[PDB]
Amino acid sequence: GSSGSSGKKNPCNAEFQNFCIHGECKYIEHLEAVTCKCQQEYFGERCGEK
Repeated sequence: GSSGSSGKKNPCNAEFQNFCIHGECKYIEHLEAVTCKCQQEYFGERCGEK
């Protein structure tokens, strides 16, 4: 239809806030799945270890 962003909010800071310890979080829409990017120092899924 048309635009109309109604209340924008990501699960990265709603429910999965306690997931991405140290890293950039990006909720995937096309896949409806949340992920946690780990920097060079960090690794894994949550990216808690560096």
